[PDB]
Amino acid sequence: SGKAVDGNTLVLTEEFGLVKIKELYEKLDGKGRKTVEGNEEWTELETPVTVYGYRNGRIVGIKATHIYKGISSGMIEIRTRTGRKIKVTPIHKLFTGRVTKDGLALEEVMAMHIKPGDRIAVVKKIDGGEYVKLTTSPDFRKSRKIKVPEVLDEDLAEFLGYLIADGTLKPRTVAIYNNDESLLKRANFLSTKLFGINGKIVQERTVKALLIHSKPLVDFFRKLGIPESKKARNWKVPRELLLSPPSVVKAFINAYIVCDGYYHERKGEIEITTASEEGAYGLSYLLAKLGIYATFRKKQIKGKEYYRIAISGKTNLEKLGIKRETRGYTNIDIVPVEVESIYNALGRPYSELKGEGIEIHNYLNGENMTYETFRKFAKLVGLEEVAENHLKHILFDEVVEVKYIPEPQEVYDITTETHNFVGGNMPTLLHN
Repeated sequence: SGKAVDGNTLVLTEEFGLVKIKELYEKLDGKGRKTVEGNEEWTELETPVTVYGYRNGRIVGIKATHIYKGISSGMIEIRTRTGRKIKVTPIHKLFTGRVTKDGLALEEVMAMHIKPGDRIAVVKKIDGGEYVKLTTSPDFRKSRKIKVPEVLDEDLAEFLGYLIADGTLKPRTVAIYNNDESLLKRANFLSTKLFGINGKIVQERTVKALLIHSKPLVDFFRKLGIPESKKARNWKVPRELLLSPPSVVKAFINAYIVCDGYYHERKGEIEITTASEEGAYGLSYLLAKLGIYATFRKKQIKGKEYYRIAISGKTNLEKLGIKRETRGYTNIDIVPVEVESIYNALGRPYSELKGEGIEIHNYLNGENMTYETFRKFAKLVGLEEVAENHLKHILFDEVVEVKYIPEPQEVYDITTETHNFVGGNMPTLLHN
């Protein structure tokens, strides 16, 4: 076949949020002239959609002008240390990187040639965001019994964080469960501010609850895609949150973590365990809007499968305003850097590097340099811009396993001006 990805590959879009590329195809098929050539077809979209791509060291919105479907006789599945699992055609390209005296160069590598130990470009920061106006019917929308927020701001985002992490929706009641009565009071304050109605705090057998009795309010959250309970296995992050400014995402994430995130001392990581796999993948994209690289793992808990998102390591935690040493954390943000050639090209700044705690010899025999060490090194060798832009956005993630899968299937791709777009179960740079 051609260059393309498995239909379950997520893609971040402005118009539809984070969606499987096969779902995107089903939405867009027919909405433009299609050219068919045997096992390949291309649609030129009547209305281009917006995805995200990498350009000039940043990750910003870019137009996708075409969508492709092909039929492939086999696939390659790539797993990485962070928990990305990408399934693509053998000639589909990923990117490896090298930092030299001249900056960061991304190199295209076909999936058929990827091997364990390679490090592929993934996204740890997604730029952009605007305050999203909540979409209305052009019909006969608008409850008049409550006040309906019209912009997704930090207050609503905080409330959504409590509701998704620790809430239930019954047909006529919104509930938030927590043993901190001050958090329940805060949620009630927000409900008055946002919706003009409030609830009451009920002391229950093993937990307190804030109960807000309003069918219009339930309907508002259901239209947003809020799960009916913690255990919903199919809930998704709302598109409007993925398009929001980082301040809004931060309000949501902080609220989620206070409700159902847990800090593990020995490992140096905040863990979120959710029952929704696509909800977990969506959390990873939200975290990239904060500049955080999540890890992902499937876990067994009392005979059922759960999805663990970890915010791990001192650098990630700083992005939440948390200042903590994590000496038990294994570094996974490793920069491929040609240390010796850079050092010589810059005239061997031995004393200056020693002053930053770097002994150049410790990197001359293939040793890994962390991003944190590279930030310091870079300032002394003329590479600050690469450290503070390109490598603020791109992490080079270790491939742990590659497998050829000899099963034919339909595959999909999109066309962008950058020849790349952001997709995968956690944000990954995909070539087109």
